[PDB]
Amino acid sequence: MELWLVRHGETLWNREGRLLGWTDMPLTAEGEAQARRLKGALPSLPAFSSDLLRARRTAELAGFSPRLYPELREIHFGALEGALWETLDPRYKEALLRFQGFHPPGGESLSAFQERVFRFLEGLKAPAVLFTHGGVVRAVLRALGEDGLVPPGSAVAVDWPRRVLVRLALD
Repeated sequence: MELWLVRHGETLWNREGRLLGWTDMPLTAEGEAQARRLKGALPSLPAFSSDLLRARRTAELAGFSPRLYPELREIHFGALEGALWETLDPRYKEALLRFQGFHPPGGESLSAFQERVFRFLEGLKAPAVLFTHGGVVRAVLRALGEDGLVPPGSAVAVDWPRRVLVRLALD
C-alpha cells in the first residue's frame, strides 16, 4: 500500500534538542515555511494527520484537510517530555538509539508505540498522505530495514509493509 509519511515542520525544540512527544509545541516561522514548500510536492491523496498542533498545521499549510487521529501522534515521552537529549541518561539514549526497551515514567513504551502505529497503518485500505512525527516515520523506516532519520518538513513514500519508495527533502 502506497503511503506518504510526512514529518511536520520544525518547532523550537528541534534546534534546542529537547524530546518532543505529546508536548503541543507550535511550528516556528521556518517550520511553517517548510510546510508551505510541501504544497505541490505531495500527491493529491486522502489525508490523515496527528491531532497535535505541529502536525495539523503542517497539513494545512501543505494544502490538505486531513482527518485527525491520535494514533499518528509521536511517542509519549512522559516525564522525559522537554528533556534535553544531551542530558538524557545513557540508558535512555541507548534505548532510543537501538529503538527498543524504552518505557519512560508517565509515558508510552516503544513497543506500545509501535503497536499503535502499525495497527493504524494496517487499517488504511487505500493510498494516503500521513502528516505525522519523526518517531513514527522512524518506526516505519526501521521496520522496513532502513535508517529512520528524516529532516523536519520532509517526506517518505513507502509500499507498506514491504519497502521504502522514496525520500523527499526540500531546501
